[PDB]
Amino acid sequence: TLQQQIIKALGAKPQINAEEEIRRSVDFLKSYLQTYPFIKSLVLGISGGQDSTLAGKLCQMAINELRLETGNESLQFIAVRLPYGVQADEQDCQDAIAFIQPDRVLTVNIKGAVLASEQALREAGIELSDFVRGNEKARERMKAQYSIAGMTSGVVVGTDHAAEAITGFFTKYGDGGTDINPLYRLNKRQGKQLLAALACPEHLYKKADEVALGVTYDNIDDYLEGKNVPQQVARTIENWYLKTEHKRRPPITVFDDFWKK
Amino acid sequence: TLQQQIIKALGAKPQINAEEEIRRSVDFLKSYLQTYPFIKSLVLGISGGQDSTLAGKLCQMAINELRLETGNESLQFIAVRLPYGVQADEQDCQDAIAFIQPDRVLTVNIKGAVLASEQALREAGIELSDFVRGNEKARERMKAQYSIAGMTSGVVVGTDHAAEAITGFFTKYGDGGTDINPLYRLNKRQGKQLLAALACPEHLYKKADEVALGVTYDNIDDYLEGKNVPQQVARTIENWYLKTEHKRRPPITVFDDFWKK
Ligand SMILES: Nc1ncnc2c1ncn2[C@@H]1O[C@H](COP(=O)(O)O)[C@@H](O)[C@H]1O
Ligand SMILES: Nc1ncnc2c1ncn2[C@@H]1O[C@H](COP(=O)(O)O)[C@@H](O)[C@H]1O
Ligand SMILES: Nc1ncnc2c1ncn2[C@@H]1O[C@H](COP(=O)(O)O)[C@@H](O)[C@H]1O
Ligand SMILES: Nc1ncnc2c1ncn2[C@@H]1O[C@H](COP(=O)(O)O)[C@@H](O)[C@H]1O
Ligand SMILES: [Mg+2]
Ligand SMILES: [Mg+2]
Ligand SMILES: [Mg+2]
Ligand SMILES: [Mg+2]
Repeated sequence: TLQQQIIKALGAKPQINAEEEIRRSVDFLKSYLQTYPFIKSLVLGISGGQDSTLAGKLCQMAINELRLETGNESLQFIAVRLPYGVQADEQDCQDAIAFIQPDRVLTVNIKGAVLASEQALREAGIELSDFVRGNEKARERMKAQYSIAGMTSGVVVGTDHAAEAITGFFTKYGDGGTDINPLYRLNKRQGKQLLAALACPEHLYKKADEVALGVTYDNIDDYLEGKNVPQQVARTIENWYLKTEHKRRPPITVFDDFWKK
Repeated sequence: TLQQQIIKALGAKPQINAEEEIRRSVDFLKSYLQTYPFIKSLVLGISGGQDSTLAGKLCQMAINELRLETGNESLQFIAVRLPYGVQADEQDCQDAIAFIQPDRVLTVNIKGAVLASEQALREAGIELSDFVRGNEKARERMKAQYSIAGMTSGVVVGTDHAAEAITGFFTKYGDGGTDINPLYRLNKRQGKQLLAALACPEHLYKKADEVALGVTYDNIDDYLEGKNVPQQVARTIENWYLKTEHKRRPPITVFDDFWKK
């Protein structure tokens, strides 16, 4: 079935072992850095939400272990705060930072750049809708992170996971534009499982997308776990998947044929 | 050999038929638009250089033919000028536009946005090198094009081809961040062949990268055509290819193993 094919493509499992998955992600990050020794930093945008809090903790753990094992003091995890003006859940971001205990935290306000981009487009004749402005913000955040990685010999860590990949619920070349994604394979509730195992404060992942999707995260997680969900729900999820295949593949060329089916 | 594997992966051929390749690219663009009818525009940044001039002409031809065939007057090709302040070869851009005869030309000056992004980074403690600033400009151009595509129901056309893909000579999520690439498979001199067949003014592609690469475009084209080049030259090209595999694949996950070889 299509459900079977999607589960296989995203690497999702019905149940996972929290600590075992924590080690799988940490060891992954450590192995990559030992294979490419010129990389001295891991860069990640912290939003105060579940996914970035989890990824952030895993990144710091990876660097902490590599330092002790190799003695290389130049390695570091750089957490990046990218507020648009004044961010609402700022206190949550502070709590997330306290939990992660990052080596370094840089704060870059993207408002000025976004307004400038919009002014240039307006003068040319293009006014943006709120939806498009949202993607523009996601792309400015990508830009900031890559400029930081470029000056610190680092790579940009992404928070993409199975529950977001299946619906293509990310901005193309926005938060989707990253170098390495240690959470890929996990669904939403499983991410909470890892945070619980890390003793993360409950309020940082205890409830917050479901509006635009037409399905809840529980529907998506159940689907990814191979469960039997209402047919109408399955069709909605599958429609999103097929519609967004372009977001999970490199630019289309004359050799591609996936879009012909 | 590695040369054989690379040629296969990029789809390059020793010799091509100019008109036949022109039709292959145009028919490709037309087929995609007929498969996804919600797409009403093709968006492409025009720089006055060889690659964008070629891609631009092919895009306009595709739209011209689709309009006559379907009668749909809402379809259009949008050429986008994205100068950083005052562009040097501006006259060449004007000549390129005269050759392409685009339905619409929008001019968006990216200088304001780039300076704003740099100011935000500077205040946080990050000063950019000229190289990194260059990538930042490429990413702001990507941002502008996607905002335009978002408001015009369009897709972003890329100019990536075999001679650039082999060395990864493009900005990750910059000019490399596109939706559909009609030139993919062609080497540099072959691109000139297509322009000659289209009667493009010679000065628009007659000579202009080779500095940073350590090899000339003729070395790269010869390599892609399966020719026997000096071993030192082959090793340099192959080094670039292996080093930039991350640019030609989606973000790295725990399931990938290409980087382990
Ligand atoms: N306010 C923010 N500050 C820093 N990073 C952000 C911000 N908002 C989004 N991000 C990053 O974008 C990722 C994707 O967010 P989301 O769009 O909610 O899936 C998060 O995991 C963060 O890494
Ligand atoms: N079917 C498609 N094939 C290739 N690119 C597309 C397609 N549908 C949408 N896009 C591109 O993806 C963008 C929407 O992605 P996002 O900005 O992430 O919401 C549109 O502005 C187009 O540039
Ligand atoms: N000045 C510019 N104006 C508009 N598009 C640009 C500009 N410079 C670069 N581009 C776009 O980026 C692509 C890649 O350029 P290149 O970095 O020279 O390989 C070109 O084919 C254009 O589509
Ligand atoms: N070996 C690698 N694996 C994954 N990402 C990398 C690697 N080498 C470089 N990068 C990323 O790609 C960027 C360089 O690409 P560019 O900006 O196109 O010159 C660096 O700033 C890193 O974010
Ligand atoms: Mg969020
Ligand atoms: Mg998220
Ligand atoms: Mg150029
Ligand atoms: Mg080019």
